[PDB]
Parts: sequence; structure tokens; C-alpha cells
Amino acid sequence: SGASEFVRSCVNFETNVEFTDVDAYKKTHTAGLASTFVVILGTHAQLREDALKELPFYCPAVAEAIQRVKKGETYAVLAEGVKNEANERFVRVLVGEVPSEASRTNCPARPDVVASLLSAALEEIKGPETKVDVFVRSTAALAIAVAAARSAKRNFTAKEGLATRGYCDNCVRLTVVFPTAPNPSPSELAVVATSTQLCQRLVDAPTNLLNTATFAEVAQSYAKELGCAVDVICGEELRERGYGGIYSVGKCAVEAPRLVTLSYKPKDETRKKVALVGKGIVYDSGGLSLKPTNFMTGMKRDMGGAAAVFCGFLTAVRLQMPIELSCTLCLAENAIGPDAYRNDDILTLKSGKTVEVNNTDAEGRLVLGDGVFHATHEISFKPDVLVDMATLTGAQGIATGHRHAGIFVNDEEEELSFLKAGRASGETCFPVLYCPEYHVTEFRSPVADMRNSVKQVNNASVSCAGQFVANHLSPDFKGKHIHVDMAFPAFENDKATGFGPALLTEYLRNLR
Amino acid sequence: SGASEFVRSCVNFETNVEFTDVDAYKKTHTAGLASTFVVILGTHAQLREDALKELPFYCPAVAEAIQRVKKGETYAVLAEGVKNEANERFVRVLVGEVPSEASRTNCPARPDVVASLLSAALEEIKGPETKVDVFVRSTAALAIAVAAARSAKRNFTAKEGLATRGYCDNCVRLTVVFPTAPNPSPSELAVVATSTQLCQRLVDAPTNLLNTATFAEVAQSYAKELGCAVDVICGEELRERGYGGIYSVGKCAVEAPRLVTLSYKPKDETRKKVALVGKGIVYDSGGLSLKPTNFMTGMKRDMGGAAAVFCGFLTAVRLQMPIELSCTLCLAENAIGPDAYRNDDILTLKSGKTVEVNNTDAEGRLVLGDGVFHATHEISFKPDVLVDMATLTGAQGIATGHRHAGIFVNDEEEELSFLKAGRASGETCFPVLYCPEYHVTEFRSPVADMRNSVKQVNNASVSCAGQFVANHLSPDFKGKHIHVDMAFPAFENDKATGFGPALLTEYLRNLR
Amino acid sequence: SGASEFVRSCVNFETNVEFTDVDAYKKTHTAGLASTFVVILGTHAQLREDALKELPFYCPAVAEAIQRVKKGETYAVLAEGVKNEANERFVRVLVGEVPSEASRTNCPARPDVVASLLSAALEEIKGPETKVDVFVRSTAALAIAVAAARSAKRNFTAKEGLATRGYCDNCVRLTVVFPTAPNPSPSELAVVATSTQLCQRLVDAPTNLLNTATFAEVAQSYAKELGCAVDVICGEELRERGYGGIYSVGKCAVEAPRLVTLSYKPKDETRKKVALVGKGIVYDSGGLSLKPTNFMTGMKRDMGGAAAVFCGFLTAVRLQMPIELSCTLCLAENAIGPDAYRNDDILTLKSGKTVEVNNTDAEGRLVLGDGVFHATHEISFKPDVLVDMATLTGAQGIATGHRHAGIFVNDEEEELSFLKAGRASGETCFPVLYCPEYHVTEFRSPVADMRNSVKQVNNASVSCAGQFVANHLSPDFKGKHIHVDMAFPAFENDKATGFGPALLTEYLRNLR
Amino acid sequence: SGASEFVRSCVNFETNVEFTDVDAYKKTHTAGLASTFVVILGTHAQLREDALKELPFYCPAVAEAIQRVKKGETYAVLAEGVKNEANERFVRVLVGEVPSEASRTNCPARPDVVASLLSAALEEIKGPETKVDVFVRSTAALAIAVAAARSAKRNFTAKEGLATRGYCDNCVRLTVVFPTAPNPSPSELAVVATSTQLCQRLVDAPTNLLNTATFAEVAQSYAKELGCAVDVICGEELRERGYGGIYSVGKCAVEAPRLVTLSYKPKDETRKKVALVGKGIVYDSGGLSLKPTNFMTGMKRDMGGAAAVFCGFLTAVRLQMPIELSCTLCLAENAIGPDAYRNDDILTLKSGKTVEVNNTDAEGRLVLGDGVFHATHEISFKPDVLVDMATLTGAQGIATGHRHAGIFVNDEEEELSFLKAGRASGETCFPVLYCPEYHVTEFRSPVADMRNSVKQVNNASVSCAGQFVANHLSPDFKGKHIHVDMAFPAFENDKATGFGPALLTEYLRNLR
Repeated sequence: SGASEFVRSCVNFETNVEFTDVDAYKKTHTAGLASTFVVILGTHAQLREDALKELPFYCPAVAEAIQRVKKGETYAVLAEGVKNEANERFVRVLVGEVPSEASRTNCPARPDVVASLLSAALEEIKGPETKVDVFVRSTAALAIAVAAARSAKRNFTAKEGLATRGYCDNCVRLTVVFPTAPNPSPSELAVVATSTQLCQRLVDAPTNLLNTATFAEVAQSYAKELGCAVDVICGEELRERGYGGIYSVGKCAVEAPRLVTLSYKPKDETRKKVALVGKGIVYDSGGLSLKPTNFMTGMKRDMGGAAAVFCGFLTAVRLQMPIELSCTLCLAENAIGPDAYRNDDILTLKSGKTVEVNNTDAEGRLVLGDGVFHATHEISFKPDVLVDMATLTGAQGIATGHRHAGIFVNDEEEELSFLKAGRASGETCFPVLYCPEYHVTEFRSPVADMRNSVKQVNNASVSCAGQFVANHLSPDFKGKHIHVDMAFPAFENDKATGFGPALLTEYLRNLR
Repeated sequence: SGASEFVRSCVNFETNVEFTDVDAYKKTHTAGLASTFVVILGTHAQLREDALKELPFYCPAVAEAIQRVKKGETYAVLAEGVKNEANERFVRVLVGEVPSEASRTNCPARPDVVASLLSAALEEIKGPETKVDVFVRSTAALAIAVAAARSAKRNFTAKEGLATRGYCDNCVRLTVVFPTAPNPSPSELAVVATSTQLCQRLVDAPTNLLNTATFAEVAQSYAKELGCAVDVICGEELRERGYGGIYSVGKCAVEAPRLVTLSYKPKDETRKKVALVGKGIVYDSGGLSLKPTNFMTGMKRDMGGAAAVFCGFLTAVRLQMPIELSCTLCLAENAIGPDAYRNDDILTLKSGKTVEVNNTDAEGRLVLGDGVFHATHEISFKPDVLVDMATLTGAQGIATGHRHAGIFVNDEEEELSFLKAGRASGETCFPVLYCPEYHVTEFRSPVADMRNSVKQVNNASVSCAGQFVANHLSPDFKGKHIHVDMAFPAFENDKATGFGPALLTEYLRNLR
Repeated sequence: SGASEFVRSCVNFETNVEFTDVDAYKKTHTAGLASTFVVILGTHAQLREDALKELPFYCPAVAEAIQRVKKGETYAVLAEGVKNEANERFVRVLVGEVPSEASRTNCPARPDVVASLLSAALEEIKGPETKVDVFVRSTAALAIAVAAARSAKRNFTAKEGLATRGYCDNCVRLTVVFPTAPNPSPSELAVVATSTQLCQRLVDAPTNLLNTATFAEVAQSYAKELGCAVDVICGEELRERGYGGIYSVGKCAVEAPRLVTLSYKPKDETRKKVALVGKGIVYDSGGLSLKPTNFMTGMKRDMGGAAAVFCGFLTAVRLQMPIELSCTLCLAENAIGPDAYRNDDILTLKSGKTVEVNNTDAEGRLVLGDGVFHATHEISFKPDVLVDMATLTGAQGIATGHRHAGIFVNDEEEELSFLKAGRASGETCFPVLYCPEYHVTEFRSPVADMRNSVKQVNNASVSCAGQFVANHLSPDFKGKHIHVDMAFPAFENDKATGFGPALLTEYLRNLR
Repeated sequence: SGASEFVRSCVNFETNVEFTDVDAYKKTHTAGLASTFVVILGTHAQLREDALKELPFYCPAVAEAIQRVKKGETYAVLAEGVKNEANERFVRVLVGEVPSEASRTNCPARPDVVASLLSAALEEIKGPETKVDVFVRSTAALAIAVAAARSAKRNFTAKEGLATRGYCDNCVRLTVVFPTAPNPSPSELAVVATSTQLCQRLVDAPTNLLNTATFAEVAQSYAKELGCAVDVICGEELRERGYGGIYSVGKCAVEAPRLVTLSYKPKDETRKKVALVGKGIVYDSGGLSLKPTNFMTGMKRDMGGAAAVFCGFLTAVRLQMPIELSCTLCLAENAIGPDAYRNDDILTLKSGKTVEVNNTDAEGRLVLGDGVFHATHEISFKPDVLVDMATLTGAQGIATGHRHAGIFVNDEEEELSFLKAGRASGETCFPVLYCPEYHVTEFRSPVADMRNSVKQVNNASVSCAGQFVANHLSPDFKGKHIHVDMAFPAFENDKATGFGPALLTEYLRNLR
């Protein structure tokens, strides 16, 4: 009933962020400013432009704020003599200075800071459904929209009885104002913002609300709404049909494991054919290889990859992108108990390859193994590109850091393409070593085709986990393979960031 | 059947210790000494008094023992020419010297040493139901009675087939002889000794004998005997009635969790109204936050708080104290398995506050949370004082040591009062920091009202665990709150001490 | 070279904080406000008082700030139309709301929040020697002065070439304005603030600047300035004169250990006689019991106790308090190397008692042992009270938390008195268990009078370390003994707080 | 004594490998085969070519070996009827099959397998100076030469009295035979092989032979031989001239730290100007941040970076490459003792920036910091490119694995160029994240310009160590910066690989 209230919240989810521009704002709001809380974000150079002097909140207090504000920080004032709909004497104005410096591996618009400046600014807002206008000087529309959405306080929350108000603190109604009409359009940015926030909510929902059944149910309802095909292979049907990876990982849990596959065939021409596969570990105990407490917190987030691909798919269908798409969610709970798969058991994955389990907490790659094979051999079409997303390795952070998802890719060109998409979306990635000839030796088994956990921990371990998944691709698959490890990018300041869908959306938007 | 034999043992439990005085001993036993094993305990000054020279076991051997015995130690002799009922040539006499030094935070009669000297003396006794007379020179009746009771070999034991003789080695029948008629009276000391020993037996019973059902059953039978009301909220009834703390902690176990509440309304005037709440974790695995083996031994003792309050209650009813009393036992097993509450799950306690679990082994405070709210909002009366007892923190030892229970108290005066009661009973306490404004910040949650385990371990962690419990008190409760952490005082030399009931008894006896 | 520049900085240290009141501010600054950056701190009730409306920075913007500001937080505005000396259009005004809630163990004026609000407010100030006025509504002068001083950015720092400008960033000149003439007076608060900041600087100085020689040298120069007697027992003189604790702990280091004793006899006659002893471990490697890296960072702060007592002394002499005072600094570096005292070596302390070392990282209590004996047996007078201060135990935090120094005290009345002094100064304390009879057994040695490290870690270990020190008091000392463990209170947000001197000052000021 | 014998061995070092081709072999050795031990290495396709049938060891036994041999493995036969100089009945022939599969990040000629096949083949050779001919089918001359050199048993060794025969087991004289005249030439490959082996020997020499003095002495003697300028800044001269990083790291050791700089100006004019800087930690104890035993073994290899750049330089000078070159060896021992730099000390590097040490075992970046600044500000010319090489992070392995050195590079084009050079040399690299904006925040200090060890371990830690070094580049340096982390590539099967010099050689050879 808390579950079914959280399901209804996901199924009907709309965003609290709208997009417009300065001139449209001027034509529409002829009754002065339409809010009494205003955030103005730009670089030092952008904030010093004459154009700012004509904006409806500009006044001498705001000009002083611009002169005094330091890089990376906000400077708040009360602006007087700025007419407004509420007829307040004062308007609250925050000015935030964004750094201009950006490395070649980073988004030039620095949405990392935009997000955190906005986030800090919005902590002053309590009341329900308060109008806030964010005037931005960057024209990197997509990156900005993501940053705004993930910062708009639509997070999962069960504080102060909010379980009966959609597990959401509805404190902010946000309007982002670009300098000029944005590309992409306002309504596309809204669909993107909606996906980012839904992903954010799915990731931080506790497992007692989001389990394999409830997640499957969300996908099914969205499937009906969007006019998409959907297929669920549940529980014993997985064992009987040979899906020994995902089945064995999930069979101990109270809610059965499931492979959930959604399909979209566009009405217009198909420019490409793409398969998405996502690690949907709704909770990770570690299994018989039990994690210590300090590593087991935040493991409700082990379904981050499935949320990312689910929300990427949802975006692409709503934007009616000209790409044939499958989306496979690999849903399981990694529980501990008498029927838990063991360290030494030998599983037969759907690939037909045998796996000796030497670590029950290298489970995500088992479910992805079955997912990727399903995507390359069991569905209605042959994808040119396969993207698998997972929040899998604590070594991901060590390798590529908190803000760059590690990517293991079998084609230089598609890798570059995927990196460009991260830089444009602000959901940035960095490559890990692609070198299968070295990685495969880490999984040598004396009794099965392979083990699931590396012999040496100190040997390109993010890459190895990608290689394990690659080992279960259909032998006839000759297409491009992108493996994303997004363990740390999926959360910031101990809250989900909604990372993944906008990355995908940008990558897919630019396929030809 | 071993269970039901242990239940019958608890339900009919009588003590093996009786109390009298020197002059009553002289009038009654006109056939010489009534035993052939005699222990004489006092300080250096007490033992050198002329009065000793008139005692029925005094003789030249005993006088030499007194001259030679060292502080903290016993000195054993065979006394000749001391007539006795058994007509033995010799009488075994042990003389034990108690230190006189006692700090302001300690019981001046030093029952710590009395206990350990007596304990050592009674190791020479094997045979069944052997009469032993302990002549004590201290007049601190209550403290002495406790020390005697906990040292009288009525411990739980399953050695050498003793499962079929009440899980008890019935080797000693003990008579304590004070210098003068004691205050309180012999029969009150017996009731106290009975409570101490029953508590001792409950604590060291293994969980395969004492689980949530069997403990509940003991309470129910005592309820019928004493003419007290009793109420049990069991298993699914806890989930359905919103007791999400205690339910979630216990639901994985084979025996269901239970809230067991006993009530006593005195026949005569009510001087005060007091609620007792006790942590009844019959076994602690740690749950998904599994303890290492060396920390998981002695975790049958995690119900020590429930035993303490149950036995305190039982004493107060049998002494017909003029206080209206409730006693709430928070009974659960913290098991590991598929339906175990998770690190990241969000529980709704009966308080209505949401708790994000970041450590499944900070479970006692969850069950106490529901207990204290039940006691402050769901029962027939409004208590002036609430005492919650738990064996909860390994940090308790670090803070206040092995012999002083840590107390977290919201009122200086009641704290002092409670400390005086510990010093008189010899079940000593010491305060921990009371400072809610600092403790509450340790439980900040990004998704719920609070977490259950501290962010920083190094920040008054015994106090913090007390504060967590305080957070779930009914908002209308304006009364005094005493939180006792008795982890280490509950056992000594790897055996239960029966700590708690006499502390309570003394505190309650002195309320006005 | 950098060392003698840091010595000159300490020797000539003046504070950047001045104190006054509203009416004296009004008579003096008749050109309006004397700064253009203003902080106003008070409680919700204090900030809503009519009196505020007449202060020289009050205006409608500021009134709105007061209505909107949240508890524990600051709210910044630009105030227009406010008379000021610079005649700026705007004055920067920050309003900070202090909580009114304070436990019985806490300072009612909540300087903890005052400090952190001020600290946050002062992060906007970069330029040199910028005038800032802090109007406070609390009349708890002493607490406020400390909070202000420690928050005024006079910290030790070697950033950006500041080694040649006294290791100090001179960015703020601070004026604190009370509602009425403060008690104590402005010039007394300035001396106190000077002491707090000097202590703060000594504690966070690195050991390559503050070693045993340089610290000794500071004390000697201050001694000459203040007209105080001073005595140094250095290196081999310590071994030869029997100071085997402090000598053995320090003898491996490059700079020799030293006992530095300062004396002050007042001009007025006084009955009151007090000895201060401080743990001066300029760096703690752990010795042969080497600390891991994550515990060894911040161990330049192991001289916190010596800084505290040195600065308490300096305050008391500058205020010409009517108390005869000695101050003994126990200076050593705990280094690792061939001549490092060993785990198993047997030392002969000055007390004449032998100590078997079973942990080289329980070193502070060794140097304090020699310090306290020196203070109770080797100096010109017999103190009524001995206070020893040390930053010693990581268990201190576990016991009494980050903000309350643990106190081990042999006299209930003096303990209460010392607690009252912590509450008034805002440098709060809380008692630990005083029970020597239990503590002494933790130091049983089979080959010497005692060990130095507890057998059991989980047995009132802060108390035990206090007891060890007590064991080396002169046998003829019958006076009051206060042992302060200030490990965690000495730092906050990874910067020194200057904790200790004001506590002492307040305790000493109120000796009757 | 053993030291000066190891110095003489390094100074006069000649290789045991010679290079030729099939046709030149045929014209020269007209008495048939010039050895009686023959290794033939190629791929499945290469080994089945008709050309093999005409080689002087071909016979029906060898043909069967080719048909039966498995990939990655060797297959040995005794070949009969093969013309040879010794006129033996049989010639020992080993056929090794190399895989053809190579990823885009790997050397296509797979010298990794060539090396290990050759290595296995050469384990049969014991006798002194035994002639072995290796016929290879790959034309990747440079890669092959390296593989051969590092596999030719010229390793450091002190077994069986070999301390008096140059710490070298002279068991093999090796002749590598390509299909056609190789590019580069035989005599260039010999110089390269000489460098690889010398590097291999320097890396696995124990510190009791190779310390900072002895390494400095080798460099000086080579300097004289080659006609190169050389400069040494030794011990106290480093402190006095402001080199606080390298000085502080090394000052505890018995042999003083040294900055050793060699220069080469070519005879031909050249625009290209390159600086090499190498981490020369001759032994790493960890300092006060002491390593456990299992991490401290192989720490004689912490000078791997200095050996690499020293040997790269030596190659480039002997080949008279048209590049102006400096080579700075940052020589120190990281010892433990009383004058060991501390965790909390604040160092002033030559850059003029202050460093708060929060880990004494992040020492290599301190010495490199002074090295890189010296190279960019204190030498006779302004390099266009700076390459710093170090064996620094155990995280390097986690990130980029055992065979790919991690590279942190400030210019995408130069990175690609450096990667191409690793693929051609077979000393392969892979990029780590370049994103200074994220890395610099990991080194925030409250008392100095920066810390030296990351706050978070799980945040692109190889990259962060690179960034630290970058922070101490001269502010006027606008050139390209390549930071190489070669911790694991420097050793294989617990023996030094000689990694680095050939990578450099190839990169330098191809500068445009």
C-alpha cells in the first residue's frame, strides 16, 4: 500500500521544471516578475554582459552582487523596486558564478557547478509549490536541463509523513530561462528532465518499495501507455528456459527475479537498431560473500543501470526517435539464506557457458550475461549496437572517479561518439582499457568455462567485469558493444543524481 | 520439551537463600552450628571486633585465620571443638576480608568483593542441597542479599544431564546471618534474591530454550499468578498495528516478535506512576550487518534489559509497592535470511516517524523505540517516569566500564536519585552525557526522518543510542526519562550477574 | 628560519577582536556605521525585540531577513539607506539565528552555533584588515568572546607565502558589540580572546615549526615579559634527575624532551594555590606501537593540553588573578627509531614507581605522571588543586563526544564547580567515572609496580588513563585533582578550536 | 665492495643479444646452423608459410612440431640431419606459436607472448655463453628486440657466488633472426636491447647495492663516457636551495637525497626540446606511514621511473637523436626514524608552494614535484614536452592493469602519439582521466596550499597523483605534459621487465 502509492507516483510521473527564454518571458509576464525568488547563473564573463542590465530583476543590489560574487559560490540579495505579481516589496535574488574552465574530458558548460549552486539556492525554499525562476546564461540546453531537473527537490523522500503525498516534497515549481529559444526545444527538455527525475527517484527508493515485482510493474504500465511491446520471464520460467545466471542470483529472494524486455519500432524510417541492457539488482546483500555494513549501505542503488536504460528508452519513445529499440531490465535481489547460490556452485548461463562462482558478490555481471545474450540471440531483431549499463564496481571510482562513468567499448569510433554524448549531456564518461586478450585469463576455472570474479584484483578490474559480460554475447553478434560502469556517478552527496538517461538520449539522438 | 522443562523451572522459581541474624541464629540453633561449612565475611575492622569471639564457630584456628587473611582474599581452616548438628569433628570455616575503601560512585559495602569471595568459597561445595551459613558483618542488607543470591550457584546450567533436574545444580542451601535484624526484612530480601537469580537464569539461558514465545509464556504465567493484566501484540498484529520497528527487526526469525505488556494497580494509594520498557532481543545475529564470531558470542544476553524490567516488576508486585506500574517487554530475534530487514529499508515506527536503516545491528533501539511510544501513548495511564533498560552497546564498556551501567537521563534530580539507588543496591550506575542538541545530528537522513546508527562512532555513542529512543517518545510525554545501558554489568567471568532488578527495586521503593 | 619566524609570531601575538556595546558604539561612531560588513546574531526571541529596530544597520531589508532566517542558519542582505562612514550605497548585513534550546550540560548561550554562524559569515571576507562589526544579543560575554576569537580567521596558515607574514591571514578586524557594557570588561575579553587564538595557533602549527625547543623558547620569552619565574629541565638532566617517564618517551626524538615550569606569585595576598600540568607531545608517531596513517594525522595536536595550560596561565597573569600558580609543560616528541623506549622496557618515574611499558602509544600519561609528581613534590609551594590537561584518548570521543572534554575528578564539589566553569566559558566538560578501586586493576604488572596501558580496552578507559596519572601524585598531596581529556574538543572541522584556556580562566576566576 | 662491483657492472654493461636476418645468416654461416639450440617463433599463418621450409633448421620433425603446437605454447623436438657447425647428430629446436589476435590498445606483434615463449625456451639452457638462434617471423623489429632482451637471462642475480662475476648469469648468447633486414638496424636494436637490460638490472638490484649514491655514481660515469653535462644537487644543498619536497622525503636515510640532471645537445641543429623526469625512490619503507610487509616487498623497484628515463636518455644519446634532452633523476630513500618527515609537517617545495603531508607514503609525487619544477624553471632550456615517469600507485594496476602503464596527459594529440609509441615498442600504455578541475579538490588543506594524499581513495586516484605533480610545474611552462605510472608494467613473474626506455625511445624517435 506504501508500495502501490510509490507505483502510482512512478507511473504518472511529471516533472516540476519548465523551459523558456528571456524574450518569451518578457512577452508573457507583463505584470512584472512572475516569481519572488530568482536565481541567476552564469560565468564571470556572462554575468558582466550588458544584456543582464535589461533583465526584469536587475537593480543596483543585483549589480553589486555580480561585482562581489566569487567563483563556485552564490551571493544572495534582496532586490527592491522590482515589480512582481505577488506585489512583495522585495524579491529574493541569488547570483551564482560558474567557472569557465573545463577540461577536454568535461562538459564545457560545467553543469556540475550549475547543479550544486542551484541546489544550495533551493534549500531556502520550504513552502509548497513555490515559483522559482532560474535565469541561465549558458545555451548548452540539454546539460542545463539535466542539472536543473536533478537539483529541483523532486527526490524520493519519506520524511514527515510524505509517504501519503507521493514520497515527494513538492516545494519547488521551477522555470529555467535561457538567453534565447533553446535547442532542443522546451518540450524536449521537459521530457528529458522528467526522465532524469524519475531515474533519480527509482534509484533512491528503498527496496521495501522498489523490488523486482514493483519495478516490473512500473515497466509494464509504461509499456501499455507508450504502445510498446513487453515481455517478462519470471522466476521458475527463468530456470526452465536456461537463464541460470539471473535465476541463480535471484532465487533466494522473497520477490522472484525477472527479465523484462520492452520493444519500440518507430512509425518512420529506422536509421539504426539498438539494444539496451541494464543491471537491476534491487538490493545487494552480497549473498554468501556478505558485504560489511559500510559497503552494504547505498546498495538499493545496485539497480541504477536498469533505471538508466529504462528512462533512456522512455525518453526515446516519447521523442519518437527513428531507432528500433529493445530495453532489457535484469531484475533480481541478491539475498542470503539456505537457497542462496554458493561460492563453488556451477551455473549454466543462457549462453550455454558454465560459470564457477568464486564470489557471490560479483552478481551483476551474471545477470547482465543473461541479459546481453537475450538481447543478441532471443529477441526479434539483430542490434547494431548493444549498450549495457551497471552500477557494479567500487573500483570504478578508483579508475575513473566520481563524475565519469567508466566505459569499456569494443570500437574506437563508437567510444568517441559515446564520449561526445557524455560531454553534451553533462553525464560524462571516460574509457577503461579494452584488451580482451589480457582480461580473459583473469577468469580461468579448473572445472568450468570461467569463474565470475578476477584472480587478481590489481589488473584492470573494471575492464575485466566488462569482459565477463562480453563473454556471454551471442557468438554471431558482430556489432558494437558499449559497457558502462556508473557506480559513483549515480549518486552525489549521498543522493541519487539520475545519471544515465540523458547520456543515452544524447548518444541515440546523434546516431545515423 | 527441554523448553517446557525450562519454562516450568522459571514459572515456579524459588531462591536457595534465606536471611537471619546472629541472635535469632543463637535462639534457634541450640544443637550447635546448623551447618559444617561456614563463611565469615567482613572488613579488617569488622573482623577484629570482640563480637566475633562469641559467634558459634569461633575458635583458635579461626582467630589465627582472621590475623593472617589478606584483603580481597579468603583464608580457609578446619575448626575443631565446634559442636554441630552433623556431629563432625571439624567444621570448615572460610574467612574473607572485604576492602573498606569505596569511591563516591561505588557501594560502600563493596558487594563486588563479597560476591567474588563467596563465589570462590562455594566452589568447594559439590554435594546436593548442602547447608552453608554465611555470617556477614556488613549491615547493608540489600546489597548483601544481591551479592549472595548471584553467588549461590543457582545459575543456568546443562552440564551432566542437569536438563532433567531443572537446568540447575542444586548444590547449596544458603543462610546469610547479619549482625542484627536486617532492614529490609528477611522475607523482602528473599523476594529480591529470587528476582536476581531468576534474572540471572533468564539471561544465560540459550536461545533454543529462551526465545520470544517461551519468554512471553513465562510472563503470561507470572501475570496469572500475581493477578496482573497482560497484553501481547504478536507477529502480524505488530505490522498491521504500525509497530514497524519491532516487527521489522523480528520478522525473519522462526519465532515471531511480540510486545508483552504487564500492568499492576496497587490496592492502596498510588504515590507515583512508572513505566518500564526492556530490550528483549532473545538472540542477536546482527542481521545483514552480521557480527564476527567473537562479538556474536554472549548475544543470548541481548534480552538482559527485558529480564531486568520483568524481574524488577515482579519484585515490586510481590512487595505490594504503592506505585502504578507497566512493564513492556520488547521481544524479538534479530535473524538473518531472505525476509531480513535491510540496510536501506525505511521503517515506519509506531511514533509515525520514518527510519532509514543504515545498520541492522543497531536493532535494540528500534524495538525500544516502539516500546517507549507504546508506554507513553498506547497504555491506560500516563507515567511520570519512564525507564528503558537495554544491553546494547559495546561502547557502554568503554564509557562507564564493566560494573557501572551507563545512564542517559533527562532530569538531574532523578538521575541523582537513580544513582543513589544503584549505590544502595550495589548494582551501580554512572551518567553519560545528556545533550540532545548534539546527539540528534548524528542521525541525519537524506530520505527519512532519521537513520538508526550514528554517522560518527567517536561522538558520545552511548548517549546517541539513548537519544534515538527518546526521539520516539510520545510528543505529549513531559515526564522523566531514564535510559539504562547495562551491556557489561549483566555478566561477570562469562556468567550472568542478574543485574537490574534490585537497582529498579531500590529506585522504586524510594519514590514519593 | 621559518621556526624563528613562528616563534616571533607567538611571542608578540595580539588579537584581532575588540569588544564594546551598543551605547558606546553610538557615542563613538557619529558618522553612522563604522564598517560596511555587519553580522547580527541572536535567538528568534532576541531578534524580534523592539530594541533591534534602533540599531544603526536596521532597515526594511534587515527586517525581512529576520522574518525569513532559519534556526542555525544565516540570511544575507544588502541594506540600503544605512548611514555609514564610507558612505557606501549598500551595507552587507548577515543575520544569524541562534537556537534557544540548551541542555543542562551545555552553555545556554550556545556559542557552538554563534561560532559556526560567524565562521560562515566571515568566509565572504578576503581583503586585508577588513572591518567587521558583530552585534550580538547574548550577554554571556565570556562565551561569546571565545566563540568570536576562535572564528576570526587568525588561524595558523602557510598558504600563499604567509610564512613571511607571521603564518597568519590578516583578513578580518573584528568588533563585537553587546547590548550593554559587558562583564567581564572589554579589556579582559581581549586578553581572553588573545589566549584562545594563541592556543589555536600553537595547536595547528606543524611540528617542523613547533617542537620541544621552540615551544620551550616561547614559554621562556613570555616568562621574561610577564615577570614570571621559569625553570627548564632538559634532556640528559631529566634522566639524571630520575624523570624516567618523560625522558624515556622523548629520548629518541631529534629535539630533547623538557619539563618547563612557570611560576606566578600575585601582588595581593591570596590563600588560593593552583598547579596546572599539561601534556606537551609535540608529535606522536606512536613510537614502536606505530599508529596507522589515518590515526597519525592531526597528531601535531597532541600538545593541546600544554597549550591550554600555558594559555590559561598567561591569561591569569595578565589579568593579575589573586591565585598563586604553577604551570608545568611536559614537552616531548614520541619518535620511532633505535633508542625508542620499548614495549616491555621498565621505566622508573620520578614518583619512584616502576612502569612496565605494554604500549608506547600510551605515552602522554607517562609524561604527565612525571609532571604531576613534579607539581606536587618538587616545586616551591603546595597546591590545593591540581589540574592536568591532555589530548590523549580516541576513546574520549566515544565517551563524552566532540564538544565535551571528559573530566576525571577526585571530589564531587570541585567537579561541579569545574563543570559550571565549562558551561559559562562555553568550553564544556562532562564527568567520566571516578572509581580508582576498579581502575587500578587494569594496570597489573607481573614485573613492575604497574603497566601503562589497560588490559581491557572496554572498561572505562578514559577514567583508567586519569587513574594512571593519579598513581604518580606525591603521597602527601591531599588536595583536589582534576584530569581533563580534551582530545576532540581541541578541533572542529579539522581546525584547532583553541579549547582550554577560557575553561581554566573561568574556573580560576571563580575560586572561593 | 659488492656495491663498487655492481657499479662497475652497470658502467660497462653490454648486451648478450645480436640481430640479423635470414639472408645475411645464410651468406655468413655456410657450414650450416651456427648453434645447436634453435627457437622459431611466429603465428599459425606465419609458421605454415612456404618460406619456413627453406630455413636451415627445417626438417620433418620440425614440420610435425608446427602442425601440433598449440597457441601460446612451445613444442620441442630434436631435429636430425640438419647441417650445423658443431656437426652434432641432433639440433634442439623449439617452435612457439604466437597468437595473431591483438586489440587496438595492444602491440599487434604480441611481444608479451614472444617474451614468455622465449623465456620458457631458455630455461633449458644452463651452460656458459651458449649460442642460441631465435628465428622470428614478425617484422616488428623494435618490439621484438625488447622482448628478446628482457627474456635473455641477463637479469640481476646474486645466486651461487655470482656477486664476483658481475651479478649476472652469463648462460645465453642470443641471435635474433628476422625474415628481412630489420628496421631499425641491427646496431640500433643492440643499443635498445642494452638499455632494456640495464634498466631491468637497475630495477631488481637490491637497495644495499643500488642506493642514491651508487645510482648517482652510475649516472656520472655514463655522463663522462657519453660527453654529457651532469649536475648533482646533494643533501644539505637541496634544503638550502629550497628543494623541500625531495629533501624532506630523503633526509632520514643513510645516503643523502640527490637531484641528478644530465643534458644532451645534438651535433645537428634541432627544434625539438624534451625534458625527462624520473621518480628515483631507491627504497620505500613508507616512512612513518609504514607499509605492511606484503606491500613493502618489491619496493626496491620504486626507482623504476628513474631507471626508465636514465636508460631512455642513454639510448637517445648513443643513437645521436636530433633532440635536445634533459634527464632529471629524483633520487631519495624513504626511510623511517627520528628525522623522518611527518604526517602533518608542512614542506615548501621549490615551486614555492606549501604542502601539508597527510601521508608519508605518497612520497614519489613530492620528489617529482621538485624534479618537474627544476626541469621547467632551473635548467638551460625550455622544453616543449615534459615526461615524468614513476612507479607510484598500487591503484595503477586496478585502473590500467599489469601490462599498460597509466598515462595522465594534458594534450589529446600528444597522448595519442605516446600511445602509438607504446604499441610500436610493445611497452603499452593507456590513458587515465585528465580533468584537473576535479582532481585539485582532493588535495584541499586547511593550513597549506595543498595536501599530498587524496581525501577520497575512490576518486580517480592515479589521475590525482599526476595532478599533484602538475601543480608544481613552472607557471610559465605552456608545453605538453605526459605523466606515466608504470608500477606493475615494471615487473612480471616477480622479475623486472626493463619497461620504459623503449617506450621513450620510440616516442622520441617519432617527434615531428
